[PDB]
Amino acid sequence: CPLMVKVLDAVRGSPAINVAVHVFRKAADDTWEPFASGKTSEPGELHGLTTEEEFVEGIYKVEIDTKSYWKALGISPFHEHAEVVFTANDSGPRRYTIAALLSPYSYSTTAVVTNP
Amino acid sequence: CPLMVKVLDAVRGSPAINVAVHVFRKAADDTWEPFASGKTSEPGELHGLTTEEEFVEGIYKVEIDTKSYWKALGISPFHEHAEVVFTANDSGPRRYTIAALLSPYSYSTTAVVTNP
Amino acid sequence: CPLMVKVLDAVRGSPAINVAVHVFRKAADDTWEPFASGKTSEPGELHGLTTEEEFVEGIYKVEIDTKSYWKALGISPFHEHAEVVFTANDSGPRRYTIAALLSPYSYSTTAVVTNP
Amino acid sequence: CPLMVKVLDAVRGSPAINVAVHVFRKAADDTWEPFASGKTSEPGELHGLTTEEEFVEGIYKVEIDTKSYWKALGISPFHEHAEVVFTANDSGPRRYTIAALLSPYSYSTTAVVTNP
Ligand SMILES: O=C(O)c1ccc2nc(-c3cc(Cl)cc(Cl)c3)oc2c1
Ligand SMILES: O=C(O)c1ccc2nc(-c3cc(Cl)cc(Cl)c3)oc2c1
Repeated sequence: CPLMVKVLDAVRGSPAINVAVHVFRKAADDTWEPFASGKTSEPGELHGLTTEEEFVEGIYKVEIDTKSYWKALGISPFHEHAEVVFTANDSGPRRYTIAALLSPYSYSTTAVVTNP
Repeated sequence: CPLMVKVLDAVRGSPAINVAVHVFRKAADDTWEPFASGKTSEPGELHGLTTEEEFVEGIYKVEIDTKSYWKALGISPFHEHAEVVFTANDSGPRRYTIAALLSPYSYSTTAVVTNP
Repeated sequence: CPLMVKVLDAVRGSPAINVAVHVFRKAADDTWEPFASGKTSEPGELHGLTTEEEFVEGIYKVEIDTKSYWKALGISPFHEHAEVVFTANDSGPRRYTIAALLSPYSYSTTAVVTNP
Repeated sequence: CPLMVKVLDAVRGSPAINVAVHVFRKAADDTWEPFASGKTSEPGELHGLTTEEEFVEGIYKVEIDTKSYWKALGISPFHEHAEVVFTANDSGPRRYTIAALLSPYSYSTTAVVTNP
């Protein structure tokens, strides 16, 4: 999979299930174009977002709807969403895991980038 | 100072100095209006962004130009920038510290919301 | 696997390979007894540390030798090691993933706990 | 103040107040000698732990009693405590801030090492 998202919950010590994720690609007119979307499944993972052929060089945005997640557990969170923005495949194709660790008033995000 | 920003470097164990920060407010029309900007000082802080009068309830975005910071150090970074999007709510007096901890392929952010 | 360790590198955006990990269990005389050890493999994972039958209730310590890792890349890190200490299986058997994200002057750790 | 400790709560977006901290120094004989302790104050800080005279090169351990902090809030935590182990080196004047960000199943820590 060229693009995978992994979300974890720091409060419950569990994968973050049913979290909505939207991915955008920057178009030539500098607007964000919709690229792919999905919801995390039971291990907190979102697979199947794109293919190698479609995932060309560009600037991508991964938006994680953290607010809906915390609201469904009763918590009013601080952030509206978590956004990760990066250039992808500018030196050739890579495989990208975007991971996020979520708390109500905090989040962390890292990237694991591997060369197939 | 209802709004302060603090930026730390996880690679060198130092405040992140000379980091550009821009702050935006969501307009009645769905777009981001420039609200305030600055560069972090020696203790990695940015003060004096707004006043109690102007800092009304709303949705705000803090953008931190992480990519120029790592490029200045000779380290190749993943993210184009770090963004923090949140709602500011009147519900007591409230001062906001937005803190960010930076690594080349990872960042963390938290909010410290106190009341004087 | 009842106990799995996952280590990531925040500087290179890669799994942390060949990291030594030592696991201890608190004995009845309040000393730390050696329980298991290993080195992370290519995806940054350490499997095979114990079995369900051997992994009884108790207090466990997972020590990750972060210093040797950073020294082998040329960096003098801040921490001597990263230690995670927790009670395990006190409500029945669980499966535990201990994850760590490493920078030279920082680290993060979380736990994912699942009920088989 | 060559040594300061700061503790933040990621669940409530607040300084972590009344957290017990103990500091240890590694003795010529491989054991941890008590060096200093205290409880965090309102801004989540612990000051006045040592002096420039006493704070000699060595290996130090900072232990943060996270488990009592979460139990006070009615939240079931994973870790028994958070420990930070590091070497203090004479190589310039150096003041150490040890910062920790706390969630029930996760914590992060960083060091801010500056020079006056
Ligand atoms: O690729 C996977 O399977 C995978 C697994 C566990 C993982 N744990 C982390 C993780 C840990 C901390 Cl403390 C902070 C953040 Cl942002 C991430 O990312 C993971 C990725
Ligand atoms: O030295 C201070 O005064 C001071 C202030 C705010 C601070 N916020 C951080 C912080 C942020 C994140 Cl996301 C993760 C971690 Cl571990 C730490 O450390 C601080 C230190």
